[PDB]
Amino acid sequence: DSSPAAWNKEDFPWSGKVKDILQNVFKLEKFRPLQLETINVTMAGKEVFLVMPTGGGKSLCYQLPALCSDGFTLVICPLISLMEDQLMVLKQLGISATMLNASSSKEHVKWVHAEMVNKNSELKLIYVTPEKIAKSKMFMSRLEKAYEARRFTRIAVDEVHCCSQWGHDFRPDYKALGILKRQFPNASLIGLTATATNHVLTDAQKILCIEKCFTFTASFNRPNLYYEVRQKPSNTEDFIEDIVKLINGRYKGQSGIIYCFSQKDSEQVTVSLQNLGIHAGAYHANLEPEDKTTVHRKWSANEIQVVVATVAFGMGIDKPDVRFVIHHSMSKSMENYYQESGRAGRDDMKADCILYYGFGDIFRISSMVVMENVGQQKLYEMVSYCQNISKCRRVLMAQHFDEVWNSEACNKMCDNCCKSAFERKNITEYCRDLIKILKQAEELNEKLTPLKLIDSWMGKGAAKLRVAGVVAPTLPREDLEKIIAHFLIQQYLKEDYSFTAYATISYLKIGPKANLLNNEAHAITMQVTK
Amino acid sequence: SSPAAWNKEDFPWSGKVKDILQNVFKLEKFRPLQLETINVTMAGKEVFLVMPTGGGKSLCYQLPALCSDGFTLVICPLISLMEDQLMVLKQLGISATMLNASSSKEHVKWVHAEMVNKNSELKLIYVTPEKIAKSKMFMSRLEKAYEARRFTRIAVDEVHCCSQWGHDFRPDYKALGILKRQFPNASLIGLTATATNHVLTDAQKILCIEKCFTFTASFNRPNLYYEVRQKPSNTEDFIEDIVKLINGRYKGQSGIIYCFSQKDSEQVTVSLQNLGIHAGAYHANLEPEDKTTVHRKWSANEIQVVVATVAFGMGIDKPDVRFVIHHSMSKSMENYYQESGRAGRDDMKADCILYYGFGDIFRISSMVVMENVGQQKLYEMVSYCQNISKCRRVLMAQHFDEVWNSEACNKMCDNCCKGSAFERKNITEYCRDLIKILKQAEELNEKLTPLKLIDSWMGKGAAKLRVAGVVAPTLPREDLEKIIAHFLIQQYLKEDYSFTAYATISYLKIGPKANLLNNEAHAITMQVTK
DNA sequence: AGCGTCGAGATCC
DNA sequence: GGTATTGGATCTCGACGCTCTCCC
DNA sequence: AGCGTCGAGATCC
DNA sequence: TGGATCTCGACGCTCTCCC
Ligand SMILES: [Zn+2]
Ligand SMILES: [Zn+2]
Repeated sequence: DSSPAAWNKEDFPWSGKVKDILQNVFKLEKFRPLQLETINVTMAGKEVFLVMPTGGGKSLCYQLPALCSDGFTLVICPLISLMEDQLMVLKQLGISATMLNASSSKEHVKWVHAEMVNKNSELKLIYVTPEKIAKSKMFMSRLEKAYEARRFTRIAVDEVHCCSQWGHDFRPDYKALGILKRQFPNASLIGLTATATNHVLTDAQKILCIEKCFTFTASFNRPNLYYEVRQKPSNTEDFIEDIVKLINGRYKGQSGIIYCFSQKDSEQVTVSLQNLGIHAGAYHANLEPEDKTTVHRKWSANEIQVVVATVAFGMGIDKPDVRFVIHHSMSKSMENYYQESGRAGRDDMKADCILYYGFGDIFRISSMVVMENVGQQKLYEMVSYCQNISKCRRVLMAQHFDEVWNSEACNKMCDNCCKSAFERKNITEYCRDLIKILKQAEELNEKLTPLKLIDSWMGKGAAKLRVAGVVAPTLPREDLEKIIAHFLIQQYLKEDYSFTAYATISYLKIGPKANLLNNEAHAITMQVTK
Repeated sequence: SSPAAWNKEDFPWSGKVKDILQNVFKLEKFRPLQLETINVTMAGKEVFLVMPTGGGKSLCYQLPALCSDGFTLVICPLISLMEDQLMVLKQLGISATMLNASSSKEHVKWVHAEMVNKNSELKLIYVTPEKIAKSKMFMSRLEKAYEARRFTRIAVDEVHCCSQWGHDFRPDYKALGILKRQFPNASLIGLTATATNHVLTDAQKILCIEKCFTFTASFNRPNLYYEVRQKPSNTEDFIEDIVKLINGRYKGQSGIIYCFSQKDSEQVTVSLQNLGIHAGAYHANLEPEDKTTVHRKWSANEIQVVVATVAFGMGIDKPDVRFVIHHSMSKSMENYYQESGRAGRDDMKADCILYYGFGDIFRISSMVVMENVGQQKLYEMVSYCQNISKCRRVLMAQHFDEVWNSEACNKMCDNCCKGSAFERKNITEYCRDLIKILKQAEELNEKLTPLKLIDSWMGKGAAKLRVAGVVAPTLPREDLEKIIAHFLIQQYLKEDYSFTAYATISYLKIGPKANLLNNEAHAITMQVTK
């Protein structure tokens, strides 16, 4: 509401008590960013929404005031697994916490009810799913009794973004949760989310029936992470060898994740690494749940060095010693790449995030996201991040997050910052040639895939598609691909999707801004290295 | 920028429209806004039509299908609505088909073959939004048909399903934008019975349309007679009033009695049957065969009265429903309008009679405690009930935000039929007495139900709950209940919900505006007759 | 656990 | 010398059945 | 319609 | 004057994840 900075203090009456617990129960010397501000706000009896990247320590901001308080804290969690994660951490720490779920043993629930009402119960955190609030009259009655007895005074709503349709995940159950603030007004409410917008947070505030809400957003920045973008090799076996050279080289004996675009990609990459002596395991949704759990367990135990995964991997990733995250293919958006890379270096020590940029991955992902209304837009933002050879990776991420950034805050931690040595290349004539090829194709009633267009540029492919006088520059194929990608994201070329029986395919067509080429003073410049 | 401009028949298609209408559909005239929507659609321009159920929505997209060359794609969330449209269209002889989740595989090949076929007589294809989202084959066949200029019309039923804030929310609808992106030259019509400004803007966003005509039909149904009656305290007396209605003015006429709860429907059905009425109970807990049998007996007029919860309402096309009686008030104005509007679909005169009971307020209030706006729409319904002067159509118009003329009702509601003859009564001292009773209860640590409050007011009930000097006025119990209801919806008294093992119950407590009584000049007035 | 209902048992006139 | 209901209403208590509520 | 191996098919030696 | 491996072309099931 006003500012998080006002709360980054320890002159509050409980502030000493906050600190005993921080160092004593939780055994942490210092507070992670925005943890102290959120905890102080909660202890002041003030509803707070905390947006914080996964692995930044969200759970602490509601777990610590629970031992600072008197009775128990009610946490609403959408999935049973997240509740199990928190419960495991808490049992290890020694805090008494319990969980109620849809099909829990009948007598576990009777015990939970008795503990809720109990006058001197040691139970400190109760985790429930949203239907326990929505549909269980007994649990609501016990919550009301506990509240009247001043043993229930804190509410934590995990995945608050689930209130809004505009959030990635939406749970209908969530539209009940407002009853909490209505039934227990003296209980302070905290909403926790990794990803949220102003619209999503305002929606959640509407659903939760909250009048005034502090809104604290943590920085995207992870200072220990080194961000790099490399050329994706044309040869798949050459790419696998480069990966093995990295793993046996910099990352010998170090755990890591390789993110892959497709399930077949994950399986093939895992097979290739296994045949080259790397202990790697594939993870994707089509795997059996037992197989998934086995792979996760072996990786966490370090029996498996590398987990080759799609976006399916992401269940409770708490591994702190992930030294490298490699993207075999680019993610579909800046959000996804940020979340996937951020699984590295949770221990706050140095870790590397290495991304492989390939021309064809753009169109794999574009055909893929054709159903998402903004899928092409976020994909093209990812593409622009990949195309950049001058700007700092942290600066681009900050633009993406609408976050205030300092140019010199990257501080040697990305590949562009460690290399001016670049120059500008005029590529207008390449655009005119490509448009000529496209026009020849459309007169012959031919649709051109990016491969057909680039081949016609290079003089290969079907002869009829070739244009007289069009000679490609003497550049590596990747340079021609980068030029075409720039024309695409700059809208001189556009994607035209076609739906066929087994697949969705991308064609390239004349873009909106191509008419600008009618004027010869028109110029198009791309940065290259010199 | 307004439909009246489109209320013409000088367009080139206007001849084809009217011939086809009178010939294929055998209807001489159009209901309001049908030709206008048809003209805008026929002008190849996406239009959103908000029109009440039973007003003839399906025709506005079915008629231009036969005016055009190839076929129209209709998007329908539920299979049942699709069956309804298919039976009407088959009876007329128009070839329309439906593809659904579990359709025969050979039905799918026949549908695909018809889609590609060049001279197919198929005019309307009904599919669910997942058919678009997940079927690569259906999209390929749609693209082939579209390129052949045989697929040029899209109808999206229940566009309000795009928004979470809509009455019904479907996640599948967020794929539907692909249609406009893949088939921009295909005209889109969106159909909905219920929508707000928020919902239409959300749906327009989701469907990726940046330009939309918006035609909203009037709520008004001139043939319907709207009445509100006092719900008798005695259940057997209430059943007698109903039998007097049914055997009297509605002898041999079909009708619906809407009930709050499923056993209420059951009790009322038993009572009507034992008194010689052919009545049938309808609620969600019935077996599907029972539902269809009851619907069939009612449609054949073998069952005169259908005693139903809100479950009845599926595809109600019975045109000769002469009376709809509300045994209990609906939970909202929206619901009461939809439930009453099933009467007089034949456009002949019909009656909507509502029975208002003090205890129904709290029955419904406890039921909707989980709905974030449930109490608010219930209280709006209550205010409609409390009114004894204003025209019912005016109250509905306020709910619908529709411009209305007071005298357009034309003797067609109970309040309009009594004509001033009303006056204002100052009831402030009653509020002070009730607040004293409430203060004594909260100091004695006692919770008061509305019945307990009325008993203390009347000098009955527990002696300890009574306040010295508080004597209730010599009025019928209904009048004290109405005074308390006025205090409640005016928020001088408030509901306090308590959750117990078997039920959620309402207490009455001092409301937010009670501090206003501190001014001694403060007055609270309720309208009465002289 | 709690509301709403209804006799028994007091008190009075 | 002492005086106030083989009754007739009335509080005024305390036990004692339901509770389970729409819609997908 | 599309990418990639793999036959078919040449002319030349 | 026969058949070489090296260019095409063909059309197959396609190659897209999980929220
Ligand atoms: Zn940098
Ligand atoms: Zn009227």
